[PDB]
Amino acid sequence: KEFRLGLITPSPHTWTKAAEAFGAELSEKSGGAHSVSVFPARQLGNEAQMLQQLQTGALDMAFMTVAEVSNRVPNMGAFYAPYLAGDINHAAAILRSDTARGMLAVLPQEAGVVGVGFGSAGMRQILSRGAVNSAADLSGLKLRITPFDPILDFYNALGAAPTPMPLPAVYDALANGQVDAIDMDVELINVLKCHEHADTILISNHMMFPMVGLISARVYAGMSDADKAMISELMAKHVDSTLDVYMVKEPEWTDALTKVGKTFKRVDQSFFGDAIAQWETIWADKAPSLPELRKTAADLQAENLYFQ
Repeated sequence: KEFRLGLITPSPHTWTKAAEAFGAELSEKSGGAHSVSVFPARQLGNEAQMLQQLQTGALDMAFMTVAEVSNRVPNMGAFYAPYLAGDINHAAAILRSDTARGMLAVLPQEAGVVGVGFGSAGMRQILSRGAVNSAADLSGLKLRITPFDPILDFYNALGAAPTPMPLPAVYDALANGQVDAIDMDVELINVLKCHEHADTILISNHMMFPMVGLISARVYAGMSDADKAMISELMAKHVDSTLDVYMVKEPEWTDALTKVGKTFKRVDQSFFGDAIAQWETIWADKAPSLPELRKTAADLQAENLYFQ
């Protein structure tokens, strides 16, 4: 079968490369019985549209933000608790935990997809066209976000003016004033060159940003038993591989952003004042897994079960 696999990420992105590597390996492991055609850069629609077509089976596969999935399955919001992870290595360990993996079980019924495992992109950061010396400087700033509620709620609690906007429009929106600031990770600040029009780069690491490898449940049900196992395991391997890329490259992309001539500052959780507490109150009855995920995260850190 010729499967199609969609992403919203551009061609140089880690996820796109992982999807291509997955496709090549599936072709080889299947002896040419199967192939994967990869459609990056939103070619097949926006992420919400892609999820709709995974649900029907019109689209076979995707490497999708957990952000979009959280619009369909609000318990996925638990991953976005601010400062749940202290860094990308902690995040990867959280995403590999039994607690995290258990949360995948609801996806066939709740979203019509099989989630094979988690990957990620980078931690979230803030770029602004103006000076930012305290959280108060974010007030009223039109601030680009990924279109999902956890991040909307965070910026609403901060008093910014969050504005959902897909990746391709962001560079231009900064260049032309449709936004004053953006929420984005270091890989894409580099790749999309969004630092060019910004004044200040804040390395806040305020939220993680998981990815999930999805197979349409309808399509999965049509696979042979051997292929269900082989394809899901192979996809899981490639999704997991992304965690190791970010573990290595996150500080490298971050250091690259000290060489673009802008004001560069690191901040920590205290910078955000009461916004984190407000987020917790919003999400307490939306994402029932949060207390267990917080416990898992705390235990991984206390036991030093990752590189730090």
